[PDB]
Amino acid sequence: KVFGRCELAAAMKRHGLDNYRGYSLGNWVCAAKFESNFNTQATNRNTDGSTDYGILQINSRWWCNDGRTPGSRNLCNIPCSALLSSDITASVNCAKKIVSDGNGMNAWVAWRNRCKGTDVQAWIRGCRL
Repeated sequence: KVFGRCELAAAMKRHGLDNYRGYSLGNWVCAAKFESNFNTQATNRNTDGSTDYGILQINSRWWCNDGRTPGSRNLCNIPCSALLSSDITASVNCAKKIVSDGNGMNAWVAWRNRCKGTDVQAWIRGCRL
């Protein structure tokens, strides 16, 4: 599924991401935009044998199990395929653990490259949240 910007914004706020660990909703929508362009089916194979899954591109090496990643750990205790559903619940709860893993949102490279230090409030424009 492909979310509309405000539609995803609402869904994320509904799952408690607004200001989670001090990160405004704008940060999460912006991260989603550049990590997967709001596409829940998004997947990116990495040259290290791992794969990034879903709207927030969660990595298979440490967070989810896709059964084909060497020395993988399943810290979020879920199959990676669950991160490709139309409902973001699974991705959000896993993301909540990642953001608290000691690097803030720096865990998402696209956030770091395109959202960090920017006026992320714009990503929430027009939204009746």
